Amino acid sequence: FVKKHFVLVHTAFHGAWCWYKIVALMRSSGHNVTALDLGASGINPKQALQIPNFSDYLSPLMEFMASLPANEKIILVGHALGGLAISKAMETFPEKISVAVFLSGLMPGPNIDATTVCTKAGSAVLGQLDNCVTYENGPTNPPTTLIAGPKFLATNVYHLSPIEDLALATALVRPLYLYLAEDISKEVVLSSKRYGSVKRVFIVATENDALKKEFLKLMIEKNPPDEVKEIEGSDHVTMMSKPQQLFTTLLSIANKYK
Amino acid sequence: PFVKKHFVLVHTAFHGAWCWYKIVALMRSSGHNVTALDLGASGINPKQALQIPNFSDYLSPLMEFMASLPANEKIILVGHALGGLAISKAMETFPEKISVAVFLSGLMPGPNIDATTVCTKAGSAVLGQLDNCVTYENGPTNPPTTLIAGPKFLATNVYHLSPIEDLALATALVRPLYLYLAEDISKEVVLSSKRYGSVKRVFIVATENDALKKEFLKLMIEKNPPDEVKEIEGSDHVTMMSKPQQLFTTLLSIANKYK
Ligand SMILES: CCCCCCCCC[C@H](O)CC(=O)OC
Ligand SMILES: CCCCCCCCCC(=O)O
Repeated sequence: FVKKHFVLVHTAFHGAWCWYKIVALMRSSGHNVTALDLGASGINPKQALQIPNFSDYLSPLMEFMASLPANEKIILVGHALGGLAISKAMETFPEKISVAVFLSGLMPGPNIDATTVCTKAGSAVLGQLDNCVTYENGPTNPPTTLIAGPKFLATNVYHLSPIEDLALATALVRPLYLYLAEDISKEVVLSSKRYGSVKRVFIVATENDALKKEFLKLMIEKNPPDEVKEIEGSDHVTMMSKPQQLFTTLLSIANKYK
Repeated sequence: PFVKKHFVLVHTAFHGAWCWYKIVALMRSSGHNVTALDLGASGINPKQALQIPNFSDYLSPLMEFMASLPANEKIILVGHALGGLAISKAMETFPEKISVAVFLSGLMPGPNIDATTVCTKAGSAVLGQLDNCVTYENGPTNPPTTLIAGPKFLATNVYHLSPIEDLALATALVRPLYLYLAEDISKEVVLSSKRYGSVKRVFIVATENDALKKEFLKLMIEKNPPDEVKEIEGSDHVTMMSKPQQLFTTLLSIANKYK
């Protein structure tokens, strides 16, 4: 038994809270775990309008990474949109990361742009079901924030999870600032010397959405990781629908890339 | 003979609407209406504790909700621990809108045992306990400003009979509580027999509560008698975590009895 430090980074609308099943399994197995709230997520004190720059969204992860002595290595796990956060962390602090894990994560590289993966990810959320946008920059400006609706969550995100986790999410999801493509492209710049030197595992976890699976496959083709793993029977929130399986998989990954 | 009901759930200190998630799912699945509220600077409420030094602002999300309720709609109002103060004020202001009020290990002040007596006693069971700590944002010459629940205190006194994942959830979500002045609470929560006292009232005891001692709960029940006292065995302080199904069936029963 070697004690390891997992750092968990959530997706859009979510927070540290969404990892609670995983955090519990990690803590009782004796491992260190940090689940972070990104900007204006979970109980982070910022509101979405206060973090209109993508660097502001990422700062809780970047501050945490900065506070790490270089000898204290981590397994860095990014879920969906959280892939962009972990990619930035990989570029800035490549030495501190044993292995980065992309859980159906946006995984841009040199051959597939950060703005490319974003526009595609956004198309599957913007205008879907009961999702709605706000216009705090006024009616003649692009929409400012996106709010995940309860039907969208039930149908597209939590559709294989226990009903109580849907209720939990409905009480906790927060708006996402609609970051500009230009902002993101400038912020998430990746090089093969820094980002590319970090060991990288992709976990494919999706069901009943073959187009989403194709998007994940495309990112894997354009930016080949060191290893691809699969979890069956997962909805969009694998930490909710397949917690034991995700835990086992992360431990296996951690043990392989010490 | 299904009758659709409206449950309104009010959390305790440090918590938010999120703590009721198991109960919310059970209620929504059976077709009942349920609102789980965040009080000021709780859960995902946008205020920070320091921004809300007045107890009125802590309570405002409930009071605004109560005011916006449609004509002739009655609610089952459920308050957990500190949430008891909030529902008591709601009972005094809008007695007509409440079918029955449920105090779940709740602070239950009355005309004979006022809000400040109850608060001072509650404070002693939380302040200084294990790894709980206070902040001094107004400097050392002023009273402490906020109270922060510690992970050890949560594990030992609050979540000890709950699934370990619920403790993990809590530690990622608990927020500071502003240390509201006794004088402020006294002015905000004043209860009369013809208003507060006219609302049907049930107290639910958690048998293994290690946050609020039974001697204090016995004092409140005697000096401010409810219409009924119910019991959930093997429950820690957070009944909605440790005994969710039992709490649910009890709430339905209460709702059916006083409808
Ligand atoms: C004087 C005003 C300060 C209010 C004192 C806090 C009382 C908290 C009541 C419970 O004993 C603690 C709890 O609910 O567990 C999370
Ligand atoms: C143009 C920037 C795109 C912002 C929208 C990102 C939504 C991603 C949601 C998700 O992957 O769970």
